[PDB]
Parts: sequence; C-alpha cells; structure tokens
Amino acid sequence: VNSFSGYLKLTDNVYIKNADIVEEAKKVKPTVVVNAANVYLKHGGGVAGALNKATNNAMQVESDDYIATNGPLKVGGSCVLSGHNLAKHCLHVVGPNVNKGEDIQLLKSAYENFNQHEVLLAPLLSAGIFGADPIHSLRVCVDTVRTNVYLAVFDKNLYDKLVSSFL
Ligand SMILES: O[C@@]1(CNc2ncnc3[nH]ccc23)CO[C@H]2C[C@@H]1C2
Ligand SMILES: [Cl-]
Repeated sequence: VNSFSGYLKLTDNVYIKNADIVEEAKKVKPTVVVNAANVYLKHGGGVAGALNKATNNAMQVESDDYIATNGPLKVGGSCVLSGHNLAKHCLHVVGPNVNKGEDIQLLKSAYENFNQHEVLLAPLLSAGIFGADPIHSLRVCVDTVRTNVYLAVFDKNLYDKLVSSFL
C-alpha cells in the first residue's frame, strides 16, 4: 500500500492520473520522481522546467555540478540526483526528442531505467515538447516497465484520449 490517490489502474503495475506532476510530487513526496531530462540537464521548459522552478532552481544548481563532473547523459540514459523539496530522489531520464531528430527506438531504453526503482511518479517520456506520440509512449511504458509506475498527465484532454484508446 502506498499514498497515491485517484489513479486509474491500467495494468498490474501501471497507474495513470490527470495531474500536475509538480503538485502531485508536493503532495505525495514519493521516493522517486522522474524528470523528463535532456542530456545536458538544462531544465528550461516542459516537465523539467516546471520541476526545477518548484525547487527554486536548486535542481539546476545540482545538475550543473553533475554535468561539470560527469559530462552529458546519453539519450536513453539516466542519473539519480536529489528530489529536493519534491521527492527523496529525482531520476533524470532522457527520452529521445523527436524535435531534435533522435531515434524513437531509444524510448524503450529510456523506460528501462524505471526498472531500477520499485515505485516511481513519472511523466510519459518523450511526450509534450519532446515531440513523440503520447499514445505510443504509454504503450512502450506498459510493455517495458515492470516496477510500479504512477503516471501524471498534465493535459486533461490528453488524459482522456490515453485512457479511451488504451489496449
Ligand atoms: O503530460 C505532458 C508532459 N508534461 C507534463 N506532464 C505532467 N506534469 C507536468 N507539469 C508541467 C509539465 C508537465 C504530455 O503531453 C502534453 C501534456 C503534457 C504535455
Ligand atoms: Cl512537456
């Protein structure tokens, strides 16, 4: 039993809710919140820009030190950093950004990072400003993640389409 509330159960381990991941994180304080990161951990917009703003830019400061030490992530890769005031940990995961021409096949690799964590609050990878089809992202999520994932979908119209089209 965990403290996530109001989610529709898609599968044994995947749950979905129309919610602002920032507000969800501030309520639940999950062990792990997933960020829709880019390889540079430049949290300018989308989910990343919103999560960073909620940390008063502390996420960006920590991220810049991480990059200065380790260099960029790989597309499909991840790193674990602090969750600041939002969660214990933030798993920064880089899905392919279609608006950059990155291979959508890397989306499965991106979701595989979730399997290293028993429970996660997460957005759909590569959705929104990363330019992938969110229906496809949900399908890859369900077919790849085996741990318990609670998906927050900000757009209510998108949330309804994801549920009504789910196979
Ligand atoms: O859910 C999407 C990804 N962006 C987010 N998801 C959850 N909480 C969020 N908080 C801020 C941004 C944000 C996927 O497609 C459309 C609907 C949005 C963009
Ligand atoms: Cl977005």
